Formats: sequence, C-alpha cells, structure tokens
Amino acid sequence: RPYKRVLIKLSGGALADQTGNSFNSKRLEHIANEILSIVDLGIEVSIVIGGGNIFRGHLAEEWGIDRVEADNIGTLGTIINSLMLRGVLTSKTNKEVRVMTSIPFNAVAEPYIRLRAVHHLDNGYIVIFGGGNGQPFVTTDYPSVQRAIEMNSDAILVAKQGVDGVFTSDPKHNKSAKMYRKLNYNDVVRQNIQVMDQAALLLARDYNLPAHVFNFDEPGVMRRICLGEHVGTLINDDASLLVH
Amino acid sequence: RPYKRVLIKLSGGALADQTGNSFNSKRLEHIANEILSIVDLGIEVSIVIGGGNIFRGHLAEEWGIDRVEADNIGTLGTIINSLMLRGVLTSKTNKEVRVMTSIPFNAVAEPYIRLRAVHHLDNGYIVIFGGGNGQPFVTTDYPSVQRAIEMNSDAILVAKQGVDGVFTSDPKHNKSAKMYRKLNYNDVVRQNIQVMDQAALLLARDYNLPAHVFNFDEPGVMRRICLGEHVGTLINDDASLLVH
Amino acid sequence: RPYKRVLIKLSGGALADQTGNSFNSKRLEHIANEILSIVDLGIEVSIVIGGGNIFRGHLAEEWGIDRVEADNIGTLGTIINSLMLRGVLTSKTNKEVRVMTSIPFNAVAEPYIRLRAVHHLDNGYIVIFGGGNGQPFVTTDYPSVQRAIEMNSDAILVAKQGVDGVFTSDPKHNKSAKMYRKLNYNDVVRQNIQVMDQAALLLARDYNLPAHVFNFDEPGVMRRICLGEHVGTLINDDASLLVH
Amino acid sequence: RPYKRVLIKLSGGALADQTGNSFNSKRLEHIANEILSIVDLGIEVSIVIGGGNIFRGHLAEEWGIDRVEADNIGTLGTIINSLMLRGVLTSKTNKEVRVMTSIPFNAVAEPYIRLRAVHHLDNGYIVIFGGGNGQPFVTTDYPSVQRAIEMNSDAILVAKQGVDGVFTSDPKHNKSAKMYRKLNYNDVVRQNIQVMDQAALLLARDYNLPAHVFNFDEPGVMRRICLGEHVGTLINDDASLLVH
Amino acid sequence: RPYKRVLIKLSGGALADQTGNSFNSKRLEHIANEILSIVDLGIEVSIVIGGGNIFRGHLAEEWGIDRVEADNIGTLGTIINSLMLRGVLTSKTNKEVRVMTSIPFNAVAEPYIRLRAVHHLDNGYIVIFGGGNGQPFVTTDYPSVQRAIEMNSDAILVAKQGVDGVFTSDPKHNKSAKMYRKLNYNDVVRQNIQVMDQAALLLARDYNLPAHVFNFDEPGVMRRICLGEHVGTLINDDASLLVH
Amino acid sequence: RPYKRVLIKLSGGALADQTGNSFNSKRLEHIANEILSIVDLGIEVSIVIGGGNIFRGHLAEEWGIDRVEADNIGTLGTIINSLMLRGVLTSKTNKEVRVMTSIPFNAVAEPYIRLRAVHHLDNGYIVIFGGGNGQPFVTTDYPSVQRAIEMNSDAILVAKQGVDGVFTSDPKHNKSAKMYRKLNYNDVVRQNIQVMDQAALLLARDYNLPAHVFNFDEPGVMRRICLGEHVGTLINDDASLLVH
Ligand SMILES: Nc1ncnc2c1ncn2[C@H]1O[C@H](COP(=O)(O)OP(=O)(O)OP(=O)(O)O)[C@@H](O)[C@H]1O
Ligand SMILES: Nc1ncnc2c1ncn2[C@H]1O[C@H](COP(=O)(O)OP(=O)(O)OP(=O)(O)O)[C@@H](O)[C@H]1O
Ligand SMILES: Nc1ncnc2c1ncn2[C@H]1O[C@H](COP(=O)(O)OP(=O)(O)OP(=O)(O)O)[C@@H](O)[C@H]1O
Ligand SMILES: Nc1ncnc2c1ncn2[C@H]1O[C@H](COP(=O)(O)OP(=O)(O)OP(=O)(O)O)[C@@H](O)[C@H]1O
Ligand SMILES: Nc1ncnc2c1ncn2[C@H]1O[C@H](COP(=O)(O)OP(=O)(O)OP(=O)(O)O)[C@@H](O)[C@H]1O
Ligand SMILES: Nc1ncnc2c1ncn2[C@H]1O[C@H](COP(=O)(O)OP(=O)(O)OP(=O)(O)O)[C@@H](O)[C@H]1O
Repeated sequence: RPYKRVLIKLSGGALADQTGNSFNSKRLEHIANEILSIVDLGIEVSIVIGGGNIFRGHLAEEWGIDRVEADNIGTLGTIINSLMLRGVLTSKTNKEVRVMTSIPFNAVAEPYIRLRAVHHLDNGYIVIFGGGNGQPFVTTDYPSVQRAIEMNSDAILVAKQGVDGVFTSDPKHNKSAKMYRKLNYNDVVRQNIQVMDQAALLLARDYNLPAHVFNFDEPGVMRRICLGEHVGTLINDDASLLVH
Repeated sequence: RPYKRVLIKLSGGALADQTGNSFNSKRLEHIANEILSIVDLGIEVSIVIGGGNIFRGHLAEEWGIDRVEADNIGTLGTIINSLMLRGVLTSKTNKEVRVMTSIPFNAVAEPYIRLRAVHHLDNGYIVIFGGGNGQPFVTTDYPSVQRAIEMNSDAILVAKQGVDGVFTSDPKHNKSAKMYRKLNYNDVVRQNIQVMDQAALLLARDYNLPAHVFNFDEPGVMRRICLGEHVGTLINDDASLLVH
Repeated sequence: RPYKRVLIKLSGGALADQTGNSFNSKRLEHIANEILSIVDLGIEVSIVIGGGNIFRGHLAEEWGIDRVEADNIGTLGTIINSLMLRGVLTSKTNKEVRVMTSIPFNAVAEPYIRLRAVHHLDNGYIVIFGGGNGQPFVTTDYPSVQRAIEMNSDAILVAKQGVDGVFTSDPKHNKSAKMYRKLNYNDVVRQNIQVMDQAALLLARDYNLPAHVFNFDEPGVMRRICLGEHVGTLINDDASLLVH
Repeated sequence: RPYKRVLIKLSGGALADQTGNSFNSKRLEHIANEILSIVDLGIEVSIVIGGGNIFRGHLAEEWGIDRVEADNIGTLGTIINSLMLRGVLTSKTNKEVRVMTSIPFNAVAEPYIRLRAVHHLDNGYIVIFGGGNGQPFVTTDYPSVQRAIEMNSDAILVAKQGVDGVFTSDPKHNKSAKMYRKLNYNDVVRQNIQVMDQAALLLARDYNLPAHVFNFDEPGVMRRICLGEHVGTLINDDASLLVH
Repeated sequence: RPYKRVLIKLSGGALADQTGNSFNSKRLEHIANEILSIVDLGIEVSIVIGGGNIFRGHLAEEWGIDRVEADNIGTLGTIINSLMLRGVLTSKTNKEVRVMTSIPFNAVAEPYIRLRAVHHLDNGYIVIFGGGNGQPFVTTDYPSVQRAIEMNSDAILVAKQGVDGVFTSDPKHNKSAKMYRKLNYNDVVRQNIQVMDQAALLLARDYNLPAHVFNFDEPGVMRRICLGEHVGTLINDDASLLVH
Repeated sequence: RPYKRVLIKLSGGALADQTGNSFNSKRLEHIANEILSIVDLGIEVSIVIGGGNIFRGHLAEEWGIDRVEADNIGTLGTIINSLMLRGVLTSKTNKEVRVMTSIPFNAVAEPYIRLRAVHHLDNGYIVIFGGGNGQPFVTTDYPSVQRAIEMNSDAILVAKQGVDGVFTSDPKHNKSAKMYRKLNYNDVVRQNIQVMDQAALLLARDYNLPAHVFNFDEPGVMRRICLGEHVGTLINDDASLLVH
C-alpha cells in the first residue's frame, strides 16, 4: 500500500562497517539518504535503532554480567545511535527531527511521551526512539513494533543488510531456499521461521501491523516499498506466496 | 604518602585495544586487576572513566554536531564504560561496587548523591562515577578532580597509557626530554605543560589534591604509588624535581 | 519442586466479589491467608496483581478511549490493589512487605528498582509489584512473568478462581474436557491453548520459568504446590501428561 | 455573575450509580453534557473530581491502614476518574482536554504546573486536576478551592447530588428546613454548617472565591448559574438571604 | 505532660536579629542550644522553619508578584534556613540531623518521604523539614501541624519571640490583657483569636494535636514545657483557664 | 562592537544595599532599568545572578559547614534572586522573561534545557539562569561564562559595583594604578590578575567569548558598551591596551 505513516527499524550494525566498529560516515550517509527519500514523499517516519555496533552479549557472557544488566548497557547504545543519527539527519534536512527516550535523560533528549510523539509526527517531524522499551529480555524488534502500533503507524519496515527478504530456509547455504513475496503471521510461527522475535511478530499480528523485510543496503528499495512496489518480503495476514 | 582514599581516572581508550574498538577483555581484566590490587590494601577507591573507546569528536566535526551535543553523546559512553567495568569488577571481587550517574538513569545506575557516595566509600564499597559532571566544554580530567575533592580523596591517580609520567617536552621527539619526579602546579601552568586540563589542574591546586601521572599499562605501578613508592610523576605544591 | 522463591500472579477480580465491585474484606482475608501460608515456610514471595476489579476495557470501548490510554488507567488500578493488599498483609504479618511501582509515585510506594527488589526478597520481605510493566498492549500475565525472571524466581504461580487447572477444552461446557497434570510450552501454543498470554508463555519458556495454574479459591492448594504436591496444572518443558 | 473562568468540583460518587460501583456510562454522559453546556458559552473550565466511587475509608478502618496511607490510595482514584472523564469528554468535544496531576505520573497525564495550567485555560482547553493537592488529612473540597484560586477562577461550582443547595438544617429530618439563596462565609462557620470543609471555606473566604452549591443531577442548572440565574445556594461575603 | 515526640515550629525571624537581616550566629546558637536541651532528654525532634529572615510579601506587593509566585520564593527561604540550621546543629551534636524537602532538591537535601521521616525519628535522628507543604496560600503554621500529625507527634511547640503566650487581647495596647494557662480550640476560633492560622488550628483540633505557644527567646522554657511544667500557653480541647 | 546576544553576570550584592541585607527596591529598580535599556535595542539577554546578598561563606566557616554544603545553600540564593528579579522585570516590561534552573524545581521555575533556552532567546524572551552550574567549588563567574557559550552569546558583560574596569593593581592602594582599555586573556593569567575566576577566564579564552568589566552602578554604561563604545575594560585575545 502507499503508506502515510511508517516506522523504520534499524539494526545498530547498519551504522558501522563490520571491521573495527562504531560508526562509519559512509554508512550513516546511506542511512540518512534512505530515510530522507521516504520523508521527501511526505510520509511520516519514526525510527527505532539497535545498539549492536556498540555493545554485544558476547562480552556480557564473558564476564557473567546479569542479563538484565547487559540489556541496560545495550539500551544506552541505542540512545547513542539515536543521537548520532539525528546529527547526521539534521545536516541533510531542514525538517525537524526529534529524539525521544524511554529513560528520560532530558537535556540530552526529550523524555518519551506518546501523544507528544504522535503530535510531532503529525506536525511532520522525524522522530527517533532510543532506549527501546526500557524493558529486559527483549530485542530491538519488539519495542519497535510496540511503538509502531502506539504511533498509529501504517507499516513497519524492518531493514536488513544483504538479505533481500524472508526465505524458506537460510540461502547462505541451501541451493534452493525461496523467498516469500508474502508471509502469513501464524505461518511464520507455525513453520518456526527465524526472522524477527516471536513476541514482536505476535503483537504485530494481534494489531494488524504489516511488516516488510528487505535489503536496506540496496539503494531505493525502501522507497519502492512505500510507493507500493513488491520488493522483499511482506508479512501480513494475507495468505503466503513466494517469489518465482 | 600511604593513601586511605583515592580516585582513579581512567580514559575510555584504556578499555579497548586501538585496532577496531569498544572493549577488550584482556584490557578489562588488566584494569580490574590493577584496581583490585589497591582495594586489597583496604584503600577506598572511586573511579572516573572516559568514553573515548565509544565516541570521538572526530565524528561530531564530520557532521558538524554542536559541541554541547557531542559532549552529551560522549557522556553516555562514560556510563556504558562504568556499567561494563562494574560487571568485570563484580566477577572478581566480593566487595560491593556501585555505579553512580550525574544524569540519574535509575534502574540502570544510582543517581549520584554526594553523601551517599561518601557513605559507600566509608562502608568500603568501590564506587564508579559515570556521566562525569553533567556539564559541557569539559574533559574527563576536570570532573574527576571535582569528584575526588568532593569525596575527601587523599590523591588522584591519573592513569596514562605507554607514558611513564610527565616530561619536560614530549619524548615523542625531544630525545633528551626528562621526566619530573615532582611537578609544581603553578610550574605546570607557567611552562604551559599539556598533561591535564588547566581547569582540573587549577582546582586540584586550589584544594591541594595531589596528582600522580603514571603508566597504567605497567603491572604493579599503581600499588607501588599507594605504597609510598616514587614511580611516575607527582603533581604537588612541593617544588619541582626531576628523575636522574 | 520445593520452591524457595516464587511469584504469585493475582487477578484484580480475586479481590472483589462479582456483584457490585471493588474490594471484599472476606476475599482480601482469603488472599492474605493463602499468601502468608507460603511465606510461613520461609519461601520468598513477589506478588503481581491485576486491576480488573476497578477498571475494564468494557468502558474504554464504550467511550472509544485509545487502547494505550485505557491501559494506563487499568495500570493505576494495579497500584491501588497493591497498596490495599499491603494494608491487609501488614495487619496479619510482622514481616516487611514492600510495594514497588513501575511508575515511581514515591511517598506512595517505592520506585521499582531490580537489585533493590532482589535485595528485599533476599532479606525475607514480601514485595508487591504495581503498575505492571509500564507498557501497553499487554496483560497482567506478561509483566508478571517478566518480573518473576528478573527476580530469579523458581516458579510462577498463576492463581485462578474456580478453574482447577488447564483443560483440553473449556469444561464449563464439554462433557469431556480433561485437565493436564503437565503441559508443555510449545504444546500450549501448538494446540492454540488459551490460558495465559502467548507472549508471557513464550518468555517463560525461553527462560525456563515453570508455571502452575490452579484454584486459588480452594484453601491450601498454593501450599501443596510449593510443598511439591501435584495439584492443578504444571507448565513445563517436560512432556505433556493428563489427570486420570 | 456571568463567569469567565470556573472550577467545577465533582465527587467521585457522581461517576457511579450507588448499586455495585465504579463508573456508570449514563452518569458519565450526564457529567460530560453538563460540562460541555458551560464551555459551549466559552467559559473556561477546570474540574476536580473525588475518588469515592473507587475507594472509601470504610475499608481503611476495617484493616487499620494509616490515615495518610488511605489518603494516597484514595488519591490515585481521583487520577483514574480524571483519565476516564477526559476520555468521555474527548468523545463529545473537539476542544482540547488536559489532565494534570499533582503527582507527576507522566506518559499517563501531565505533571501539574500552574502557569501551564493557566495557559491552557487561556487557550480555551478544558483542564482536569487529579491527585488533588498531594497532601493528606484533606478532602476534595480544599484542593479544589486552592486550584480554583490558583487558576484565577471567577467562582467554584460545588456540584451536589439530590440536594438543591444549603439548608438551615438538613431536610433529612427537619421538615421545615429552609434553603439559603445566599450564605455568608463567617455565618457558615458560626452556625457550624456542614456543607464543605472548614479549611476550604476559610480559604475561599480569605481570597473571596464565591461558591455555588446546587443539584448537579438536574439538567441545566449549572448553566443557569453561569448565565446569572439564582438557583441553588451562593456562598458569599454578601449577607445571608433565604429562599421563599 | 512528658512527650516522647515533638514538632518545633520556628519562624524565620528568630534566626536573624531585626536590624539588617539574614542570620545572626548569636541567635543561631541560642536556637541550637534550646533544641539540643530537648533532644538531650531523648525526646524525638522534628523542626519546621519559616523563611521570613530572607523574604517577605512586603516586596511581592511592591512589584505585584502573584501570591502563588511570592510563596514559591518564600519557600526556598525555608530550605536555606533548614540547611543552615543543620550546619549549626551538626557542629554541636553528634546526633544525626536530616534535612527533608517537599520539593526534592536531592544532593542538597533528601526528598521528603513520610515513613522515612518517621523511621529517622525512630532511630533518634533530628529531622528538619524545609519547603513547608509545597502548597500556596498557606503559612508556616499549617504545614508544621500537618507534618506533626504525619509524624505521630505528641505535641507541637510553637516558639514565639517576645510574647510569653496567648493573651486575651494584645498587651502592647491592652494593659490588663491576661495570658491563658490553657486555651480551647473552639474557643480560639469563637473569640477569633489571632495566634496561629485558623486552618492550622482546626487541623490540630481535628487530630487532637496539642500546641504550646511560648517565649523561645527565654532560655530553658522549651525544656520546662517538655518536662511537664506549665509555662506559656497550652492549646487543648480541655477547658480554657487563665494565669493568675 | 554591536552584539545581538549577550549574557549579563550580576553579583547578588548588587541587589542589596550593604547595610542590613537582602533586597533593596531602589537597587532592584536600577538593575531592571539597565537591563531593559539593552533589550529595548532588541539585543537578546540572558542573566546570571549570584546569591551573595543572602548567603556567604562567612558563616559556613563559622560553623564549619562542608564547602560542598555551603555552595548548595549559596545556590538556592541565586534561584531566589532570579525569581525576585523576574518579578521586578515583569512589572516594567511586556516582554516574556523566563527563569530556568539547573536544579529543576518545577512549578517554581522551568528546568533548564539548552535548546529551550536558545529558543526562548531566539523568540525575544529575557532568560534568567538560577542555581548556576549545579556544581561545587565554583563561583558565579564560571557557570555564567559556560551558559554564555552554550547560548551562543556574542559577549559576557560582567557588571561590577564601584570599580569602572580592570586595573594594573587595585586602586584603593595603588594611587597610580591604570585601567586597561583592552586586556588579553593570557596576559590576565600571566600577571596573575584577580578580576574573575581563572577557570572562567580560560573557558572564555578557549571559546573566544569576549568579556566586559564595568561599573554597573553607573547609569547608561551597559548600553554604551553594547552600542560599540569603549567604556570599562574589554577582555579579548586582541593585544592589551590601557586608558590614557
Ligand atoms: N530534553 C528535552 N526535554 C524536553 N523538551 C526538549 C528537550 N530537548 C529539546 N526539547 C524541545 O523543546 C523545544 C520546544 O518545545 P515545544 O515542543 O513545545 O516546541 P514547539 O513550540 O511546540 O515547536 P517549535 O520548535 O516548532 O516552535 C524544542 O527545541 C525541542 O527540541
Ligand atoms: N537506581 C538506584 N536507586 C537507589 N538505590 C539503588 C539503585 N540501584 C541500586 N540501588 C541500591 O539499593 C540497595 C539498598 O541501598 P543500601 O546500599 O543503603 O543498602 P543497605 O540496606 O544499607 O545494605 P547493604 O549494604 O547490604 O546493601 C542496594 O542493594 C543497591 O543495589
Ligand atoms: N516512596 C518511597 N520511595 C523510597 N523509599 C521508600 C518509599 N516509601 C518507603 N520507603 C522505604 O524507606 C525506608 C527505609 O529505606 P531502606 O530500604 O534503606 O531501609 P533499610 O534501612 O535498608 O531497612 P529497615 O527498614 O529494616 O531498617 C522504609 O520505611 C521503606 O518503607
Ligand atoms: N506527560 C506530559 N508531559 C508534558 N506534555 C504532555 C504530557 N502529556 C501530554 N502532553 C502534551 O504535549 C503536547 C504539546 O504541548 P503543548 O500543549 O504546549 O502543544 P503546542 O505545541 O503549544 O500546540 P497544540 O495546542 O496544538 O498542542 C500536547 O499535544 C499534549 O499531549
Ligand atoms: N537527595 C537524596 N536522596 C536520597 N537520599 C539522600 C539524599 N541526600 C542525602 N541522602 C541520604 O543518603 C545517605 C544514606 O542513607 P541512609 O541514612 O539510609 O544510610 P544507612 O546506610 O542506612 O546508614 P546511616 O545513615 O545511619 O549511616 C544519607 O547519609 C543521606 O545523605
Ligand atoms: N517547571 C516547569 N516545567 C516545564 N515548563 C514550565 C515549568 N514552569 C513553567 N513552565 C512553562 O510552561 C508554559 C508553557 O510553555 P511555552 O512557553 O512553550 O508555551 P507556548 O504555548 O508555546 O506559548 P507562550 O509561552 O508564548 O505563551 C510557560 O508559560 C512556562 O510557565
């Protein structure tokens, strides 16, 4: 469909090359351009970023840091990325971009407030959500679908980086994995498909939020999706299809 | 002297190798061991870490982010590093380690409260300060000297990497530069020596907080310092000396 | 198993008769006694209550109140019940009972803080959690399992009122519904069983939290469960069984 | 007089029938209509509701909860009622309706701020105050008169149920009790009349806030009052009169 | 009678001479000594100070500052005095003295929390309450009685300067005015006696708090009162007496 | 030169005569007029006041209050003065004047937020900063320069009372001391000139903020300075001059 309000979910990994780590101005420029391409059509955007380029559980395990404790750390990463992204975004747009946090940091970002968030979006601002949900045991996926629904979003675009959609089985291997053009919710859980949190998926299904999994790394594809093109995978309550 | 209370100032750069970036478990293990070695003498320790291994102004300039905005981003880094550090320290100690923030994040760290901080230290806890000062235009040095004094610290140990103390002119060229055994405040400013912030220097001087600049990368040296040994450089209101 | 730490989840409905509504001192006395029966064995308890006896979606629909808005209201109900329950509990015990909120109300209840919560429990206090998760789109079930895991609980006891366990199909009808002695996670989702949130169930499964669904209305049964007796249904990763 | 700004004080009991308890959509519809009827004249309205339809001291006594503790519980009720009310009002109006709390709950309601409250009212919003005063030992009356004055209100309309105004001696026996058309402050206290708190009364008197006690259950009467009509009782520093 | 717990109400004017203004260390020393005399008997003390030696409505009027605004300024005065007083008290006692505010300033004083205040008192600390009630339109009298009741105080000692009690009619004038040994509440309001806020009087009368009005400026007298002596005036529900 | 944006640093002592203490409405009127004279040219003004007319370390020492504690008291002084000043300013201007605190007091003043402050200033408001920096060990000078830079101020006007500028050596004594027309930063520190904090000086020197030291007590002079005139002393990175 032609969406008017959208929620883009970005992995923290997308902001960094893979090499050393952190940020990579070539990657931040790509991200910014892809984002501005949508807003330029007057679509209202909310962005939820992960903190993967800063902090990983790989280290929490190493020092046996309590899971709730490792999540708090990783959450701060998301706020660092949100703040960065805003810098990059402001440089290229003249639109207002607001960073809202689930852990009010104030004088760093605005404490997150729903109706305020809706308000901004309505006023045509770009809003960025940091610190996800504020809760533990959860991935970037869940909070992001939760905010999408809270913000009366039309769709959630879940940006991937090199994987062009959702496949039957991991193509990084199997001669023949096929990619879904369409994918049912219940069908994803049934065939235990491993694309996004189950909890996120369920919520999205419960509220009828559609999701698009696609290649963020490929220029233009997020615009084509918003423009109505069928690129990548669409997760719906429609009945499953499959590229040909 | 034999100190009873100390504030160690660690750069974020110390928590990472240089290569890629972030954290380096070999480095975090060294840091923990060096800190434990001091507490093991029942010396009360406070730690102030920088956020350099996460965020650098090298970027802010790239995207022209406001100096005050870059500082807030870099500040969250200090809190990420504080939370890590704590994790590592807990793994190896039985002592209580408390992270206090100047930007109360709560349910992530304790909001900083002076007399609570003092109190902990008095109860033999290891306390870590994140978010520095909360203020802008300032480096890690300044807040660290400010918290040192606030905590009735006996000295501030400013841990350096690779560099053994304070020289006449940086050994990074001046072949025959010499290292000070002792360094007067007023003299450091006079001969415009660039070791730590002028502002931090001034404060320490005004409140008579002594400073030790030494090689943290060298096992033992922080203990020898606390044990009364003369290694690295001592910044005092005594009168300048010089290794031989 | 003989649990040492437990999380009891109580529906707000349990505090009221059904008639008019609110509280019912006969019901609050029952609740208190059932709770004290467990702690009297030195088991450490956390309680999560629903706000059903105060607020229902039946009215939100009636006035088309936004779902996120109706949830906030219902959340305040949970804090009213937590505070009440504490009153009733204090009257009958000499143990310390703490109410902790996910929306720090202060000077009404203590802002919820994990390690503090763990601490209390360790010190043998009875802790009550109000305001659930602080998030929308969620039922009392989910936050309660989340806090159970956060609090390193051994099991979650999900108290029912007239339904003695989990059945094949609703017995309020079908001549032959059988009750499970044991119930697999995956098995509950597979056969789309409608006992507790899927999201709560998944989390519990992911973290290995066991759950017991039973008759709170029947005196003694929560003690028998903690004492190791097989009464009601046990939701495990064991393989499904069935009463005979 | 023809008022430009008013503060209506509603008991929680008005939001419920008496029967069971809670809310009664027929009652919430009446309340909304009566409030709209006044704003429809471009009079600026603030509302203070009680929490009686949720919590009563009848219980606190039963379980001997501290008076200060019972008051906090009852206070949360006022905020639940404020949130409901707002929902109902939004459904029927296009005007902006704001809920401000004396216990900043945020992302549930706006923390109360005086000049913001005034400002709203000035911008023609309908504002609702929940959590009364935040203080104990006090009834709904007092804070409502305090917020009335704080808001530069022209009058306070104290909506009663079933009772048409203030009588000589409650018509609940005294057959020939008579209703005051006008009632002096000092006289209400002198002849110890029990209509509203002495403290609220005193304050109103000190700041010259006029009060109207009337039958809210009677359609129209709140408008007739604002329109200058003499219905119900007017509490003034004029000199006492009496219906005929 | 002998009281175990007591609230001392001190006006800001007592901390200063009258001359210029602010603080007078001779006066501060008197205040400290009188306070310690009472605690030295292991009576538990709470203190409420006014902000009069710093700010008075005399200006507010001059520049027409909103009464609510003037009070907010006046309130900051009480906190300043609390903090001073604490300094003074600390210098002379070994006891712990805690300053608690009604406007949580944190890292300046502790946010006021009831059960914490009670606890402190129970642990033999000296507690000082600053920022009164947080509310406008009210004097020091009211909040101080409110805090007395909240703290389960046995009596409220209202220290006056110059006047040894409550007289029939002010004695500058009334050459044969007489001082009450005992004063009924209802009588004070009846004969409209202007000694302390009506609102504060009514509260104390409703909860049975006894009040003592006496000459703070006279060494010993506050101890005499606590020792059971009959000096100054005692406001009770007993029946009015009169010195002879 | 002509400045568009300016920070005025006022000592607390200027609001009072010297005699007794507190506020002097003749002095407050002078201050208001001098401030308005500048804004009347549509120059944007921020103001930083000291708390000296209320509290001084003269006591702190007397009763040995911890330096950090004394400062916290001193800081409450600045907020009181801010609030007063605002009252005064409001009475004479139609312009909006906002008080922002570094210790969010809310419903007393607005919590300080940078971009909000900048915005206000941009919208032509007058902004007052209270509670300085929030930090200890520092004077009014430092925070005021820090806020100047944060606010993108063009200059910092440091109003002095009695002394028309910066002299070679203090003129009570130095009968032939001379006043600088211009003063280099590095020179002020070199010749250890004691006019304003070194720390404040260094900051301003690092960010290029120009400072003006002049006689506030002399009508007109602050306008003359802003009008491009050369009155008082100008601290720059130009090269030192000297009146003739
Ligand atoms: N930490 C923060 N907490 C709260 N608000 C913040 C914070 N940081 C920035 N702000 C915001 O406060 C400012 C204005 O508040 P507000 O949203 O009411 O603006 P507005 O008047 O509605 O819109 P506009 O900017 O177009 O004038 C903006 O600069 C915005 O960035
Ligand atoms: N955000 C926070 N705010 C306040 N307290 C916190 C926060 N995070 C952790 N805490 C702390 O609260 C708890 C209790 O505080 P405190 O240090 O005074 O304990 P205690 O009762 O004196 O005894 P103990 O030394 O055994 O902890 C600690 O266990 C610690 O985790
Ligand atoms: N709103 C609140 N916010 C924070 N703490 C609160 C609040 N309400 C009550 N408290 C608590 O503060 C008090 C003591 O704090 P703390 O947990 O450090 O106690 P403790 O010294 O560790 O234990 P104990 O009560 O056994 O002496 C208790 O009365 C407890 O109820
Ligand atoms: N907890 C809260 N804290 C602060 N603001 C809140 C909170 N909840 C809601 N708000 C509000 O923040 C928003 C913006 O504030 P404000 O009323 O000043 O809007 P505005 O920019 O001046 O214009 P408008 O009248 O269109 O809303 C509102 O839409 C309102 O929902
Ligand atoms: N703004 C604040 N918020 C919370 N607590 C505060 C604040 N300011 C001060 N405190 C307090 O926290 C500190 C520790 O609290 P607490 O009195 O419960 O300590 P304790 O470990 O139980 O033992 P004790 O105080 O007797 O030495 C106190 O010294 C006091 O300074
Ligand atoms: N403690 C506080 N926290 C937040 N905002 C506050 C606080 N105290 C005061 N305010 C402010 O909130 C009010 C509304 O904010 P704002 O200035 O952005 O209004 P506005 O609707 O955009 O228009 P305008 O102020 O020009 O009339 C101000 O009048 C000011 O009083």
